[PDB]
Amino acid sequence: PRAKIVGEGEVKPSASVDVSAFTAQPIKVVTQQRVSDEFMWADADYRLGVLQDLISPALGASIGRAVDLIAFHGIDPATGKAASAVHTSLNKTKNIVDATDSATADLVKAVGLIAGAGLQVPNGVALDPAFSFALSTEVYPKGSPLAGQPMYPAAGFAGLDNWRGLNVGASSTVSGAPEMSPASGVKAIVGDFSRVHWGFQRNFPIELIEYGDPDQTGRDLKGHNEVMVRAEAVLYVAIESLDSFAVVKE
Amino acid sequence: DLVKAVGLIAGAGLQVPNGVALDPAFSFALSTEVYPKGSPLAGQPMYPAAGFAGLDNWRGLNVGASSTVSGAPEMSPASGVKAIVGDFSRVHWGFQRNFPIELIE
Amino acid sequence: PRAKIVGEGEVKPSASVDVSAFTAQPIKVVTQQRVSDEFMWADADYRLGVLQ
Amino acid sequence: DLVKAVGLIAGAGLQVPNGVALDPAFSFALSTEVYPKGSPLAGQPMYPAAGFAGLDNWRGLNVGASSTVSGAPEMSPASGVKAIVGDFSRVHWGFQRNFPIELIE
Repeated sequence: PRAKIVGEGEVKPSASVDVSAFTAQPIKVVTQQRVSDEFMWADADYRLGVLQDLISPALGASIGRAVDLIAFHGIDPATGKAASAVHTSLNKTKNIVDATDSATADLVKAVGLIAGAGLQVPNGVALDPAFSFALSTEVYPKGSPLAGQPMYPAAGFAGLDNWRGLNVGASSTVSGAPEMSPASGVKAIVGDFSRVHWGFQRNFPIELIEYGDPDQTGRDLKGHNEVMVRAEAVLYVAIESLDSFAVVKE
Repeated sequence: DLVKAVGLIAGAGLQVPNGVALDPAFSFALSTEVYPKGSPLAGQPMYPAAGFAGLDNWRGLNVGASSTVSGAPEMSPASGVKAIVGDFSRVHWGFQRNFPIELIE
Repeated sequence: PRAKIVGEGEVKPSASVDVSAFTAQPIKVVTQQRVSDEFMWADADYRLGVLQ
Repeated sequence: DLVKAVGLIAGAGLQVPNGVALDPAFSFALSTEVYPKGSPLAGQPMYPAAGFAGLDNWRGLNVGASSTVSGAPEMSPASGVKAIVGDFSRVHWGFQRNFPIELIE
């Protein structure tokens, strides 16, 4: 609020309070794979261990990717269009930084768009694997003093566990390379990730269906001798603001 | 630009200023500035002590970073002032009487 | 696989798997040396381990 | 300019320099660069500068900053001088008689 200069006789006025309430609706996500029994006996007696060692973590991760895809772009991962009843996503913000040849120089601008407004200094960085690789092996420019040497010594062609203060995680869910069709040219989102509240209201394990018609394509699961492997979860994504997030766009 | 500013004050004597005040953006740009080329350590952080956080003191001068030196929300057009340097021992201020939060019913 | 947002009463769809395979044929490799028996005697006479 | 200045006196291999007179507007013009970890003299001021506290010595030379060297409010168009480097053992100054403060009634 803004105070006002008042004389001995003048009137002491009032101000208005600015309040903004945000709401997030719970969304359930499903992931189904239609396997045949002829395969099921095969992985059993041929000894390959396909379901427990290969297929299950694919769905268990298919949820984790769904969360990020909701938080960053607000799309239903399957269709890859624009998910309804999600309203806002992390990408759609006013703070944009033009991608430069120097990654380290372009990230420090992104954190600048947040720390320069008066917000709490960012503590989280999420970047695409390509830009994540460019950041790790970013050797000093030519002509500079410590040229040729790596800006980060313990990189070694591997993603950084920690940056200059901030916590860094790298995944392909930032650009959404396979999910989205034109692929939003986002290299990295940077910000205070305490401004985003997310959670699993209901997280089920891996369900194995032997009956009925879960895919709803007519084909039943005992008329075609096929099993169903499904993974369902209930999650929510709320964002307190958007002026506390910067985006590096190509 | 800041050294130019202190140069204008120290140029005509008047004692070297001891106080600085910066706009948040200018403060960040100061905390993360790097030596310009044509110098050793070009590419290295000029103030490695503070990362992404405003300085406590700058080259013997006390610094403070608030959005008031620009007056971004209060002023209708943001005054061009980004930073102000001077001998803040001159400025005399004070609360003659301060009241706690009052509830009028 | 890609998850899918569904509502109360909305159809829960399915995805697929993209498998593949590779093959390798076993190859037989040999190498032979022709050593006269007159040489193996000198190999043990002058005690120069040429064959050992 | 400072290095070329000390190079002008110490260049012929004659007259070893000592003692440097600086101006407040020129003390800030100097970079606050510091030697890295790799080389010796690590964590030591590379130049007189102005940000460092209690710096009276630099590369074996004495350092003192005053507004007098520039010309101060004393001069009107300013002498333009920023720094003076040379063996100050060649200067013999002195007070032949120093009187205290006196009140003429």
